[PDB]
Amino acid sequence: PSEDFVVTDRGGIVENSHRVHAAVVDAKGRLLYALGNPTRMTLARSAAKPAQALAILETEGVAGYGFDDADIALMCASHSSEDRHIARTRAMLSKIKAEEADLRCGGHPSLSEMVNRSWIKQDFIPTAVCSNCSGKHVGMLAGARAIGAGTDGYHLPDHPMQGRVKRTVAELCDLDAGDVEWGTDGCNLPTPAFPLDRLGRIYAKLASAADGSDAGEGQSTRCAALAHIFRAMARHPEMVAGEGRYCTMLMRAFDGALVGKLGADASYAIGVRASDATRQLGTDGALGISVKIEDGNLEMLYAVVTELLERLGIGSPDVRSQLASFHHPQRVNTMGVTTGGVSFPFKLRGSKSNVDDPRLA
Amino acid sequence: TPSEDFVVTDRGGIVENSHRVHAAVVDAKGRLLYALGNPTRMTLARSAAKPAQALAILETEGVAGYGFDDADIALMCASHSSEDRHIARTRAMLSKIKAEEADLRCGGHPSLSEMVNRSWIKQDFIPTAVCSNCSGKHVGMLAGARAIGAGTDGYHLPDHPMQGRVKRTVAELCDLDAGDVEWGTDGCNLPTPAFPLDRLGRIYAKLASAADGSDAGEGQSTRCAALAHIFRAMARHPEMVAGEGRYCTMLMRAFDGALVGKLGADASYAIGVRASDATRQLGTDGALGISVKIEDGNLEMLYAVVTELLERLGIGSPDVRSQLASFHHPQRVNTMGVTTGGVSFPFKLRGSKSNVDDPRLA
Ligand SMILES: [Zn+2]
Ligand SMILES: [Zn+2]
Repeated sequence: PSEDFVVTDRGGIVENSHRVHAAVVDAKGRLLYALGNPTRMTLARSAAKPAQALAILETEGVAGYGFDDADIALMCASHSSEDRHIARTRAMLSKIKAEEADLRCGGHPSLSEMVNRSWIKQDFIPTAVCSNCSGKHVGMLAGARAIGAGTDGYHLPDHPMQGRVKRTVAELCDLDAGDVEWGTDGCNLPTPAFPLDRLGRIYAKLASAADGSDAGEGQSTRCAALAHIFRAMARHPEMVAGEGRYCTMLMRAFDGALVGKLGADASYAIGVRASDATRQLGTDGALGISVKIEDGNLEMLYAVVTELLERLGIGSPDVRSQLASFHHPQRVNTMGVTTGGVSFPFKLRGSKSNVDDPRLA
Repeated sequence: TPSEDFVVTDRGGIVENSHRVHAAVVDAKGRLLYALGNPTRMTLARSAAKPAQALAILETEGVAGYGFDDADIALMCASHSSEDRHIARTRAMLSKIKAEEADLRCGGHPSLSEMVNRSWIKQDFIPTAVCSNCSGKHVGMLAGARAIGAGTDGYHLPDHPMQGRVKRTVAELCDLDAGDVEWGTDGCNLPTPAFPLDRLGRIYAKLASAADGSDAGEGQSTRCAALAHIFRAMARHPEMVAGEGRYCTMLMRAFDGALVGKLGADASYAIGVRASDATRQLGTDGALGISVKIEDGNLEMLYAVVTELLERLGIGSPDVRSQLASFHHPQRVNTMGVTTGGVSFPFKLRGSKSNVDDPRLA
């Protein structure tokens, strides 16, 4: 594996450096481009959420609860805990006739500084319904009810809802159960680790499913549901994150061409629908991108992800300029003097078919 | 060829994040005794340079005249939390030199303390210059500029005579030629130096050595007396150097005068340790300096590694170091109070030749 870094400087003097791992894969998970170790065993954290939403959506009779595309986007969310997110979470609890008291996720400081500031003013202590993963938890309760397993312990790994989740994640990764490791997340659910490239493969399968559905092609019920999750995230991107959040601004910029999702401690996944851009990357289908910053730095993650989209020619300069504040983190001191910047000396490595493209592959 | 030395975090035994560690442990002459990573890494010292800047201030002819006390000198050496007491002391220091807040050329920022920020956020308080974590250093630089007769205007600019004194003093404490120290601009809008990481340790060894010389009642150069004075001000006013719940403050209170420690932004740290049974056991007959950089800049990981280093080096009793356990072993507890993982130190100290294969390295 290569020595691929994002580097910060102060007056040209190196401040911090951050090791970058990245996989770019086709609809079958074949590796097209890489940084660092693209097979790094990686906790996907919230970037696993679409796989968890598929498990929920494949549960007999969850159709019955009348979840809309905005609700599915919230199941797929690390939301900012804005009032709209809390209100959708409550409306989802009503649709399954459950109560806040059924939630086994806990409250935390908002992922949005402006939300935190609102909460600090109101001396508000966040509760379970405020969890960035609240949507997932309501989705898991819904699954738990529909299975007839009861909602008690729906979060526990031996609950049948979690056995559906583990099985679904392994299958989307094309891995044996033994190849997927499990810990416990901040929101108190089981959370998977698998090779970084397989997160890319999950998202390439979402984008691939969207293309199959749109092409009015016949589709397995699994593929139909993946198309539905893609559409839900792309068309309700504020539900997936919130105002000023990377994921939201990324998916609004791309206006349905891709979905993207943060994982805590600096993983990211994108599924890109077949396009002129993906064709020039030497695949005729959809594409998956997965990234991990080794040290967990989110600011560096969003810079690297945006740089990779630019390097890969995904969207136009004009679409990607909506993310300029993320691409090029500001280094402006307390007196408004620019003191340095962020550089990307990493160099994409290519599959054999991409080797020696001077477009730095 | 520098070692692959990491602090590693896990979730259920599964690697989450890893952070590359650089560290130097040096004697009073700056000779390297132990290392992690690249002990000579060119490193922006940021706020860890503050004792050297304070020396430039205290060696300025006539600064004595203003009657700065030890708590004031600690504030010069501070990255404070912008507690009311730090803002009050900054105003008292401006009073001693008859300057106004408007003369400061640092800007306000969100407090280094979450509790202070929450207080400010609640009162929609916009922090101003006097609130800067570097406010004490800036008042000291203004004081130096005034006493030079250069005048306070442009005191912060690299070509101002006060910054000339700073740049010379930093290179001198490092035992480096001027061209071996690089300069950028800090968050507080002052020049800020970069030099090999071991020279940060060397500065802190010299602070502690000076303190030893002073307390031994040995004859000392005016510079060594000034270094001793800085050591004493930091060790005896540790709340002024940082604040409530801050690593630097808790570390220096725990050690009760045996060492000083100081953060630099983007996760550098420096400690100067007075000659002790511990330093003797480490194979040196004088004071010791420790300098650390976390390559990716993570402060939580810096405090964990620094504390782990003091433990591996036997500096302090386990009881003294236990005051820092919350920093040493960062908690990994989820929103429902379940422990989900922790932090490991699989890095391994490398020794000078006289320290090779001491099994206490691990
Ligand atoms: Zn979660
Ligand atoms: Zn400063």
